[PDB]
Amino acid sequence: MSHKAWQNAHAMYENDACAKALGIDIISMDEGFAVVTMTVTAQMLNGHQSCHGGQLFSLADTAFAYACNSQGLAAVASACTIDFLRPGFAGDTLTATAQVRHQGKQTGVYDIEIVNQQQKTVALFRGKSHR
Amino acid sequence: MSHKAWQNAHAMYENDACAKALGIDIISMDEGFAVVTMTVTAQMLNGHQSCHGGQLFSLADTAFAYACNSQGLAAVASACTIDFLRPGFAGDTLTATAQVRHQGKQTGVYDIEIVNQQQKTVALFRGKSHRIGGTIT
Repeated sequence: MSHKAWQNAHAMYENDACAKALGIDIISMDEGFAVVTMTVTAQMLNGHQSCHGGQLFSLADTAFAYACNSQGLAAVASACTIDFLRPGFAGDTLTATAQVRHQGKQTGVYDIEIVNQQQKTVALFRGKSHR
Repeated sequence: MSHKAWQNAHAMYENDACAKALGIDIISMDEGFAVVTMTVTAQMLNGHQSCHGGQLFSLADTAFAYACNSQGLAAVASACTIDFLRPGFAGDTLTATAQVRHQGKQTGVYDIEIVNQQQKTVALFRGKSHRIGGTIT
């Protein structure tokens, strides 16, 4: 009980640390879902002056971790599929919404959508979770 | 075609801040083929002394970028799937190999596999590329 509670607190802590390092802020969060935001900076732009896939993945991963933690269900991604629809340019404010779609005994499935300030879809993620 | 692939790779590496920042090195190039290497550092570990997904994704995406641009035609990722198989511990040396599976005039499919120093598969990646305008930057 207190051990489980301690583990949830620890999971939250590590998640907040990654968010801070990435400049991510929680906008909304409840049971099974989290909405976080991040502003693309010149530092995270690739050769094409757009946010590199690695940053986008990190943003999505952070929103997924928050969605797991909202219910004390710490998990790691075992697989993930990503569709890039529009580039994330410098200055853009990206909002990532993660939502649980299925929660089994040991695994689960989470959906994550990233949109820009114009409310247009930047990328769609669907990941399988472990534990 | 290997020499052309290398020329393009050298041109892209010169302006690849993300790759250098991550300590990614290019060790092999050919038409639709790239091998990249990176050492897992403590600066990229999670709460389990294991490498972060974002860093592994970046390594696979780097091999993918170089392989799908080795032909001299600027291309970008429109989609991709990743499977994490084993953790990446500090000090581990990760090698990412990208092979072309298909390459049309516009679209392409490349398979990437990340292996550690013990020859164990860490992750499997598959991405679809889309060419843009002209020559690489």
